[PDB]
Amino acid sequence: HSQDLEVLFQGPHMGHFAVVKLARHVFTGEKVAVKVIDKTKLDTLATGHLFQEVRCMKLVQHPNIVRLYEVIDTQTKLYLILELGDGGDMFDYIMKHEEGLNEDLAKKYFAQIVHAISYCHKLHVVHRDLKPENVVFFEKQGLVKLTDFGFSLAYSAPEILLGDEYDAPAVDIWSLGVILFMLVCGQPPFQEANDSETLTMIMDCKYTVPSHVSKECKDLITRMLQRDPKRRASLEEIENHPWLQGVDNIPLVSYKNLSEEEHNSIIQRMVLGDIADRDAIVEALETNRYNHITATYFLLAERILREKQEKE
Amino acid sequence: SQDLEVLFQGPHMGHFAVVKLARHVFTGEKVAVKVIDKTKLDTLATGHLFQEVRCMKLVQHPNIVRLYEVIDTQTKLYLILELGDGGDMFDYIMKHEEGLNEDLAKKYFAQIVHAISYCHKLHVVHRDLKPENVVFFEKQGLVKLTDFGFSNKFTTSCGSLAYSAPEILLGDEYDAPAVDIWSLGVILFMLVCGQPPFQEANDSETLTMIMDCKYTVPSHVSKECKDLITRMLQRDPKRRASLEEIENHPWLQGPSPATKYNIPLVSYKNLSEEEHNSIIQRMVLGDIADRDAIVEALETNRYNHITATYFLLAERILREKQEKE
Repeated sequence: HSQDLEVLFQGPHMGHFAVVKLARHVFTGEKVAVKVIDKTKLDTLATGHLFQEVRCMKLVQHPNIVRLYEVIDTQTKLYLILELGDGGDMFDYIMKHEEGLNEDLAKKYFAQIVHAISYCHKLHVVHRDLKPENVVFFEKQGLVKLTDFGFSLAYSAPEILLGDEYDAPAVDIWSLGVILFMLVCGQPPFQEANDSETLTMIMDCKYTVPSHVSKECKDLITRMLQRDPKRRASLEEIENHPWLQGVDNIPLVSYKNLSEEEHNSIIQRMVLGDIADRDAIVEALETNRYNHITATYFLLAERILREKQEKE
Repeated sequence: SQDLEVLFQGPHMGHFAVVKLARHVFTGEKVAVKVIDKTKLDTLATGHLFQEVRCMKLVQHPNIVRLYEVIDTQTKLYLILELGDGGDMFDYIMKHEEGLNEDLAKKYFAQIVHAISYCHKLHVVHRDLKPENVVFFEKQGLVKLTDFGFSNKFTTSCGSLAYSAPEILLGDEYDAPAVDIWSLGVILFMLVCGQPPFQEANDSETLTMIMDCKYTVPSHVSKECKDLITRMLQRDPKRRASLEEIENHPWLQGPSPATKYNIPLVSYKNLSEEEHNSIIQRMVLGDIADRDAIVEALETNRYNHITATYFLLAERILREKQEKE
């Protein structure tokens, strides 16, 4: 009765699926993905934080971010109906290029990645698990898109390995730097035999850039992969870096403000939606945290300004 | 209540594939879902279809699409089915503007008739046999039958006119098996000519050609195949050929020995009085039909979800008893 997705997706005739409409028994292009998350392997404190984190995602809308169409809750499991790509992930593509992509082609992929996270960070959305495996091809459209937002050692910023309190936007900037490296060398920037030996390198932040990599692009990598989260680069620097120039709007939250009746409506709709206790919402917004509340606030803020500009 | 409704009928989008992905690319682990609309259906249609679809779950044959699950809801009915890679047969035949080579027709046709042979012995008729309902599992070498004509339909009349028997165009009572036979003859004809045997500009004159049963076979088709076709395409259903004859026509024989595998025991093993009664009692308890209903259907020798559910439950009893042997 209430385990119908369960018998479809987990039954004996067989967690990421494609649902594709058939025509005379062959695939068409009407398709969505479905991701199945195992609630059981998680606590009710953690399972409560997962559902708020993914509900928030339905509000993200960007060409280079994979849309979350629905979340369907179950006792035992959670189902995400997602946009479905065409040519696999960006990690297998790099495996097909053992010494790197040509820089002009790299630029085209990385600009899209950076444009995506740059949009996220202006809306207080933050990926936390940024890997080439989470960059996905939409080949028929000529796009890459980020998927599988957060909530394995190479991609982790070295502060994450220390366990100390993090500034979440800077960890994405690091994970951005590991991605640039892998595009232009076809190898991860920190890889030794022992998982332990590796860890030292990442803490040290000692990597070699191959000689064929241009002077500009070498500089961009050192601006994102520095041992200290405070010295890394904000996105306006990366977005406008020389290396990315030439490669061809921006979120309204960045340069316009809410009216006070507009601001109050959001916080009212947020509490009525059981997003959080109003006190927590204002601590969050004032602390300027990077979590599903601020994100919810700022995505909803953007939908009102977008409507206000349309009327004009 | 509506979780499936949102998956398949949601804004992001009835026959779908559900396919396992691995690093965001398709695999071969896949099933299919056919969605059936129960609205615009009375209560007795909705009741039977639920048992027909329910009894198709018991059919097992290499040449029939497996019906793994049924999932009933208020509006829609969801059939979890076996998914092919290959397309259907009509698109295959259409690619062959002058028919398939006769020894390839033979390979496909022999498979189709083993499917219909297994069905008719277990008192299952297709009622909608046409090359669109023959699917390719070309990774496994074979074709399987699908979309059995269930109570939703009883493909529309403008389209299915070509494939329809004269007696179901005239509209009177009929032997349902003989209708599948007529449909076998039309398929064989398409396999070896890439054209349907009755087709005209007006769909009113096609109707006449079917009633009079006039068609012409290209010269290159052998005399035996030609003969098989005329034994399945008679206007009188009493004149057509039962599956023993068809399945043993020289065109498909050629004298190798026959495998007992994939043949229903119900056709040669007999049942005891206590077992016969044990089925009907399980059927009455399972609320499939009145005991009168069941005894009447078996006495009249009908082909529907009662007699079929009877010979399927029977075959299980025969298969387990044979296992003990």
